[PDB]
Amino acid sequence: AYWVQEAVQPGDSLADVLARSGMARDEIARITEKYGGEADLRHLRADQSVHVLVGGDGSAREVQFFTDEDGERNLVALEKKGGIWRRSASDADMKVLPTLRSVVVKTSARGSLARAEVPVEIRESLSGIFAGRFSLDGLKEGDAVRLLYDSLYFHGQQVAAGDILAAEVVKGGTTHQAFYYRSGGGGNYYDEDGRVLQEKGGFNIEPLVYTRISSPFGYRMHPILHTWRLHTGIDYAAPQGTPVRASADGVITFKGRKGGYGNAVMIRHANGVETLYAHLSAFSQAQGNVRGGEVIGFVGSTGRSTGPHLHYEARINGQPVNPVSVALPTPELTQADKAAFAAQKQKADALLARLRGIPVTVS
Ligand SMILES: [Zn+2]
Repeated sequence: AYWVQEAVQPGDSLADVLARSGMARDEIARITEKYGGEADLRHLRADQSVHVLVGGDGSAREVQFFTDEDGERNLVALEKKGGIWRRSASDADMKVLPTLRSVVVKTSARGSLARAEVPVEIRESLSGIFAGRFSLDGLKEGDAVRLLYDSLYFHGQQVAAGDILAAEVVKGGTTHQAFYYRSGGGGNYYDEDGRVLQEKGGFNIEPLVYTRISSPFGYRMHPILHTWRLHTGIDYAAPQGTPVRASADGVITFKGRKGGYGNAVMIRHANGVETLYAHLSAFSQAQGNVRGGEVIGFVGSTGRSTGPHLHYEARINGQPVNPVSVALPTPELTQADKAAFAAQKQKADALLARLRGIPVTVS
C-alpha cells in the first residue's frame, strides 16, 4: 500500500484527476455516482493535489480532495470499509501538528518560503500579520523568517495549513515577532510585549455591530460527522438590515450577486488586501472610493445562508486569510492579559530563539 498525490489542473473534474493518477474507470464511476449529488466533483479548484491510498493489489483504498462552495472548502475523505466507499467519520482521522520552519532569504521572502514548502496560506497570512511593522516583499538576502504554525494531517498526509502560532522576521538586523493569543472568535496577534502590531490607521473597525461570531475563519471538525471544513471568512450573526461598513479605506471593485455569497461587495485596499462582505440584504450608495467606516450594505441571508449574518472575508494576493489582526483592529490587552500572554508565549519564544542561532535555512 502507498500514497499518490495528483495535482488538480484548471478545468479538471475529480474523474480527470483520478483517471490521470491511474485509477480504473469503474472505480471512478462508483465514487462520482455516490457523492456527485452532495458536492461539485465536476469542477475542482486547481489549488491542491488529490490524495489516493493504493493497496498492494493496485486498487484505491482511500481518496482525499477538497470541494469548493463560495465561502468554504469541504474535505471529501473517502475510504473503503468492507470494499464499500464510505465517508471517513473518525475524530482520529485528522491530526493538527505544530510545525516549525527557519528560512534564510536568498533573493525574495515569498520565493525562499515557497522553496521551503511554506504553504501559500502561511506566506500570505505572515504578510498580513506584520503589515504594521514592515512589508514582507522588502526582505533581502540574509534576512530570516521563523514560523511556528499548525499543519493538518489526514491519515498521515498533509492536506492543509492552520493558524500561524508565532512568527519572527529579522529584517536588516531588526527582530520582529508576532504571537497568536486566544482567550466565539479566534485569537489575535501581539508583539513580544503583548502590544498591537498594526499601524495607527488601516483596519480600525469591525465591519458591523453583531450578536455573536457564529463561525470563525479556519478548519473545523463537525461535532458528530467528524468531517472537516475550511470557513474562508468570519460569520457574524446579526439582525436582518444591520449596517455593514468598509473596514478600511479602499476602492469598491464589485457590487452585486456573487453565487453562494449572494449579494456581495468587494473592496481593494493597499498591500494586495481585499475584503468581501457577503449575504447582504441590500447595498448602500457607496461606489468607487470608500472610507473606513462608510456603510457599504446591510446584513441579509442572500445566497447560501440559513440565518442573517455577514460573511466577512480577507484576501491577500487572492488568498483568503484569517481576518483577525489583518483586516480587523486588534484589541489592546489589559495588564492582566499581558501577563497571561507573556506566560503563554514562552514555549513559542524558546523554539524561535533556538533556530535564531542557525545561520542558514533549517532543512
Ligand atoms: Zn461564511
